[PDB]
Formats: sequence, C-alpha cells, structure tokens
Amino acid sequence: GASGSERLLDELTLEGVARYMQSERCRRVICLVGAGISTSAGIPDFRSPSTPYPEAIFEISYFKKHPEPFFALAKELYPGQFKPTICHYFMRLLKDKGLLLRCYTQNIDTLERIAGLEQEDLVEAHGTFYTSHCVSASCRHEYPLSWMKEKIFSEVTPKCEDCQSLVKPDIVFFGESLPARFFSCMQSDFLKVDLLLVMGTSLQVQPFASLISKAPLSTPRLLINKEKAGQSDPFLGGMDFDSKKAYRDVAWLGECDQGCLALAELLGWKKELEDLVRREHASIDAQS
Ligand SMILES: Cc1cc(C)nc(SCC(=O)Nc2cccc(COc3cccc(NC(=O)c4cnn(C)c4)c3)c2)n1
Ligand SMILES: [Zn+2]
Repeated sequence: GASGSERLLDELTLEGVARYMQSERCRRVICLVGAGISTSAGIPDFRSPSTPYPEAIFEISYFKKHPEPFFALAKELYPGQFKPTICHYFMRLLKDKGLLLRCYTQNIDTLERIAGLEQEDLVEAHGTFYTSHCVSASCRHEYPLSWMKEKIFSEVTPKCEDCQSLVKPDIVFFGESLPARFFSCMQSDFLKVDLLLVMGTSLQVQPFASLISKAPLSTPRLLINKEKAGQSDPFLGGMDFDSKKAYRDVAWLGECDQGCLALAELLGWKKELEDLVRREHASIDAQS
C-alpha cells in the first residue's frame, strides 16, 4: 500500500535502501537511466542546454528525404571513446549479484552493453546506435555499429548492400513510435519489481518518465541524480521524498557515479566495483 500501510524501507535514506536491498524482501531491481549516467563518460546530454529548423535533424520524415545533415551531425558528435561509468558497472554488479531484473535506458550510446549488460537485460526505450537497419520494409538488412561507424567517418551516406536503400541507426527519431519491446517488457516487469533505481534522468520525457507510476505502491524508489526529479508538477504516482506522507521514495543528490559508489560501499561492494571498473577501463584503454 501507500503511506497508510507499513513501509518496506526502515528509513528513507541511502542507508535504508541498502539494508532493504540485502534483505530477503528485495530480489528484483529495475533501473531507469538517462543521459545523466553517461556525462561523466564524456557523452553530453544533448538536452542539457550547456551542450529549415533545428528540430529537422531528428525528424524521421526529413531524414528519409535528406539524411546528410543527420549523418554529418553524427560524425561531429561521435564519442572519441566508449568507456562506461561507475554507474554503468554498478548495474553490471547488480546483474552479477542476481538482483537485476531490467535496465530501461533513454540513452543511445551503447555504454550499457559495453559495461556487460546483455540484450535480455536491456530495454533501450529510445533505441540505440548499436544496430542499424535498411529502411526498406521488404529488406530491413541489419548492420553493426562497426559498419555504420565507417560510413559516418568516411562521410558516405550509408546505403544497403542488398537494395541500396538508406540505412538508419536504430534510434527513435521524432515521428517514430517507441519500440514494441518497451511496452511489452513494461507490462511484465513492473509486476515483479522490488526496487526502482532511477539514475541520471530528470523524468521529463514521455512515455519513459511515466514508468515510475507503473511500480506497485509498496515498491521503494531511489533517485540518484544531480537534482530532485519525478515529483508531480504543481501546475500540470509522482515521487514524494519530503512530505509527511513520504514512505518509499529516497533522493540522493549528486553525481551518479558518486551516489552509486556510496551505495556500493554500504553494500560491501566497493572493492568489487573498484576492481571491475579498473579492469574494464584498462581493457578499453588498451584496445589496439
Ligand atoms: C554518433 C554516435 C554514436 C554512438 C554509438 N553514440 C553516440 S552518443 C552521442 C550523441 O549524442 N549522438 C547523437 C547524434 C545525433 C542525435 C542525437 C540525439 O538526438 C536525437 C536523434 C534522433 C532521435 C532522437 N529522439 C529521441 O530521443 C526520442 C524519440 N522519441 N522520444 C520519446 C524520445 C533524438 C545524438 N553517438
Ligand atoms: Zn536493403
């Protein structure tokens, strides 16, 4: 139930969340993540202002007629390295610890995959650069990012080797529906969740943001983010961190990496997280 029933967290703190996680009551964790978890990897949040019309470059209709702008922008914005953050590897540890039900991400940078989350673990709600497809319905040939990368840097508009149609990265352009997988997984996963871990998202983009309202009423929800988010808009279920009726929502405010480190430390996972990150970062740095 809500604030009227006995709550699962013994206190509304990171410390309370850690005790809950290591209790028998917490078995399945859903992570909801956004651009905030990749900024420390040197991937800007293109929605953060600090990072025909400008909106045309993401519209599917305009893209299919005039793809050159998008791919030009793709070359400029292409990350120089793909080194996932502490936050990403924290989710890998959740997976290793047998706690990860699913990671729903708004990001298209593939860092979840690089950090060791598998396709089954992931719902890429806004799509991904990881794969691309020929746009012709009768073909739909799939191309890997290695192939798409070469096209982007060579400044060759990617065309299908089978039919010479345009090849589009599997990101959701404006005008496109979210993937069916998003809705199918949402329907099953939120029946099963013991803990929501919301990291690096302001929960302002729909329908992704509405996911927090899909949790059972008893399910604790931990926000790790630079700013509080998810609270109902006074003008326009929602997060309640601070009222007298607060019973399950906890906000840890700071960088996602530092919050995840703090949580790992409480869990006795800090050494494991340190070792995993330094090993994987070393491996990525040593790619030849
Ligand atoms: C080029 C590249 C390659 C790889 C592997 N990673 C990157 S990450 C860096 C970067 O910013 N890459 C990059 C390059 C171009 C555009 C965008 C982001 O802007 C877009 C583009 C297309 C669609 C959308 N749409 C949505 O997000 C959406 C749609 N519906 N809803 C509800 C939301 C946004 C990001 N970049
Ligand atoms: Zn084709």
